[PDB]
Amino acid sequence: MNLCYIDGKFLPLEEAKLPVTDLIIQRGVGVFETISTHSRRPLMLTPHLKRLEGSATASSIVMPATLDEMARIIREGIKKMGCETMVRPYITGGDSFGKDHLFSSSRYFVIFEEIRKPDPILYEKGVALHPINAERYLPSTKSINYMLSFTGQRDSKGAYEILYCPEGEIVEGSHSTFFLIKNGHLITAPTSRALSGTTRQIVLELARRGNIQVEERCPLLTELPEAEEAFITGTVKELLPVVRIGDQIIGNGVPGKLTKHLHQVYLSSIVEWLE
Amino acid sequence: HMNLCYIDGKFLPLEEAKLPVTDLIIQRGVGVFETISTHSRRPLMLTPHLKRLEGSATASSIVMPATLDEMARIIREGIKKMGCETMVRPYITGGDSFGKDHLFSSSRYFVIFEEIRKPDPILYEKGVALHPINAERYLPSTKSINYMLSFTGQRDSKGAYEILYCPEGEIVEGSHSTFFLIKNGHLITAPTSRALSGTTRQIVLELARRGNIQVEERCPLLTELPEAEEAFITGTVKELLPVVRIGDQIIGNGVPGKLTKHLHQVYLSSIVEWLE
Ligand SMILES: Cc1ncc(COP(=O)(O)O)c(C/N=C(\CON)C(=O)O)c1O
Ligand SMILES: Cc1ncc(COP(=O)(O)O)c(C/N=C2\CONC2=O)c1O
Repeated sequence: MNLCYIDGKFLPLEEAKLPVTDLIIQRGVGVFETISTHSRRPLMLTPHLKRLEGSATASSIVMPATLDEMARIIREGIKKMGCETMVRPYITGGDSFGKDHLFSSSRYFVIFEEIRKPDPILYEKGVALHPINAERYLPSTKSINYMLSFTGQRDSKGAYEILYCPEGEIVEGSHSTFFLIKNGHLITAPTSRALSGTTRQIVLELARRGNIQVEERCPLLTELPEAEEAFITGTVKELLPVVRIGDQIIGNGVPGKLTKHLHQVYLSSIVEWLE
Repeated sequence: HMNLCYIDGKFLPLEEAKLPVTDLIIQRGVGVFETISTHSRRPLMLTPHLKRLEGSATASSIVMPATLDEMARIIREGIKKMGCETMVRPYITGGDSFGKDHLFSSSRYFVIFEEIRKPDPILYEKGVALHPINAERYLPSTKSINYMLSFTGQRDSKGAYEILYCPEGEIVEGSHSTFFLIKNGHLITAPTSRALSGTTRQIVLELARRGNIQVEERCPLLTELPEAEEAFITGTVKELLPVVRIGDQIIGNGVPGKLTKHLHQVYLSSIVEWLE
């Protein structure tokens, strides 16, 4: 059964509640991370928790607990779940922004859910993305503000996910890092424009090991017709092939050989980063 | 009076009201709201505010969890319970799931009632400074709960009262306000293609029409600010607040101007026509 750690107790997820005074509710002041398990071990736990601290600090939120304590809560909740888990620690703004311009009464909670991997068919067929002329502001901060990721699916024609394409420059997915494959090179946006993905970080290491050239630049919507493949990355989704962006088919519209090869190396290699 | 929250059919002490962490308002920032203020304990622009709330929900693919008539009912009852000048914020949440039909169909709602906090009289006397940034609100006619930039951005805002969205040097609006420039005795303000359709903004344009004051609905430019005479920002609670500095640029003589003070007096003399 799904759990939420809040106020020192693991609760059934559906019972845990947050006071409406909290500025996460009133004004969207919050940061979080998504951490997944393989063989019940958290992947990239320390990178995730360092990114959580980075997000909080960037947002003038004083940490309401140490990373060691969050690591403690996360391992214990995984053990309590007894299954592969997706774990989201949340840090809230809390009730006030002080005269010192800090949130010094932050609340925290951690959600534990049984992991929901995309359907095997999606890895076989690949997915479609809906491009929109928008961008994440302060992109290295993972805030709770995902509202664009949903509201944009009104005219998204059943797309799996939105793709942020400000001024025709591809930056990242609403929930993912985006990679294009052109003449057997990886192209992906620099961390000035996109979240510093944990999955993104592993894929660049796998590219270094495999002698695959990476260009850290925004791929362009106008380069898509010359691309062979595309995929998106995230801790739960792993590497998910992209076969269509808007009305533009990628390559011959099925997952490509380099995507499938990187996904196999990913699954073989990730033991190195289990904690 | 003590502050209240209407949630799950009951008026509660504000400090006791709690929302389930399953709600995507918490998890994913999926929410919309309005701020409604009172003058003489009557709500100002209640119907426009509630129509804008519904507009925000619908634009965000959120199915309204109550009728506007029901929300109006809850708001009037809470104001009566408060007995004092009140700021009222009805919130519509995404609720627990985004369905396969791409709608939030289990929305929650709640309404916060607080004693009004007007900006300090000194601010109206001296005016305030704004911090310009090269950013924009997306889907600008939707009033979401996402004001996180408005806070986090005050690390680099040098004590500015409020951030000013100035994408590519075009002034659109404040993080919490409509922005007005005054040049040659007429008003300049960004069109509602770019800025929230402010209720205060709407009253000020009607006051301008009544007074024969020209309004240009275009984005004022950072580069025009040296030639400007005055500037002010508008909002439900702040009314008209003079702006004497944007970034390092002084506006006019650096004190509140004659036309700003005139519109504020006509605003307060006229306000009763839009009470409900
Ligand atoms: C805006 C954004 N860009 C990239 C990633 C990928 O970062 P990574 O997970 O560190 O590789 C995510 C999270 N992906 C998620 C979680 O979404 N909150 C996934 O679980 O697939 C994201 O929200
Ligand atoms: C982004 C933004 N634009 C414009 C406005 C003004 O809209 P109005 O209040 O005229 O409908 C506000 C709210 N500003 C507020 C909230 O209520 N009191 C204020 O000063 C706002 O947050």
